[PDB]
Parts: sequence; C-alpha cells; structure tokens
Amino acid sequence: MRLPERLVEAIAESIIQKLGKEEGILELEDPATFKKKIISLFKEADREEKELEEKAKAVLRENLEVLERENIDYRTAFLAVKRKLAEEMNINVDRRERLNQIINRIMDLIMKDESVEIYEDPPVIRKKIREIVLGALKIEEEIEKTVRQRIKKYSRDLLEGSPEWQILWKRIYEDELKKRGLA
Repeated sequence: MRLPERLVEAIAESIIQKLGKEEGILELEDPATFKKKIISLFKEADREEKELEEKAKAVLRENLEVLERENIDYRTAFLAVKRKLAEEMNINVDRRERLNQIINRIMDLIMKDESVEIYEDPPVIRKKIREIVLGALKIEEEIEKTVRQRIKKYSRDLLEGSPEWQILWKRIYEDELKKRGLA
C-alpha cells in the first residue's frame, strides 16, 4: 500500500482548496502549517506500516527452522503473520480501509487544531474528505497501473521489492508524473 509524497501533497492541497477555500466549511488560520501537519500524518502512518513489516519479518527470521519443519512457505507465513500483527497494532491492511484510518486521523487533527475552525457536522466533513481522498486514489491507481506495465521489462533483472527495485519504481513513477503533468 504505497502513499507517495506527490499523492499525499495532492490530498492535503485538495482538502485545503476544496473544504477551506472553496466551500469554506473549514477555517484555516495557517494553511501552510495545516498542510505540513497533514503530510506528517501520512509520514507517521507510513512509518507504522514499515514497522509492521519489520516486526513480521522478525517473527519469520526467528522461526526459519520451524517454517522448514512445517513445510510452510515464507510468503504464506508472512501474509498470515502480517494479518495478526496488523490487528494487534490496529493497522488496516487494505489500503482503502487504511486510508479510512488516516482520514480519521485528519479529522482528529482538524478537531484538535486550535488554528482550525469547522462550520459543518464532523461526519459530513469526513465524508467530503473521503471523497477527495478517493478521487486522488483513482489517479494514483491509474498511474501505478502504468508503472507496473513499464517496470515489467525490468522485473527479472532486479529482485522485486528490493531497495534497487524500489528506486526504479520511484524513478518510473516520477517519470509518469512528469508525462502526465502531475509534477
């Protein structure tokens, strides 16, 4: 479940533009700081997902001999362990359900930010943030679909998921953003 920097910034800006400037259901006394706070929420949520991965790999690393004796493939055990740790860490694995958590964290920020005022029922504000996030995710998904088509020709030369593979994915992703005018 990727949330690249450009997607996060598009969501934060769209929240400020649509709900703050256009509709006016949010009053932001410091839009620049509010945007930084939203970006920090996504960064923290990303760090949690990375921590979930390292804890899952730690379990399997410690149970190498057991997995062999059990005849359970690493990939099977990884998905199962991740499902369990995700519940214990209250991290939704589905990116859409995970975004609902992040959206609620944005609502938590909005509600506690002394530099923000709201003029509409919070659950209605959440529904509107969900619509903004879902619209941006539709764009992210059509971009990722092209990135997967373009990185296929390099799939066998790099270990999928490795740091070198992540760099190439990001490089192809940035190139798609330029071709599409999305910075």
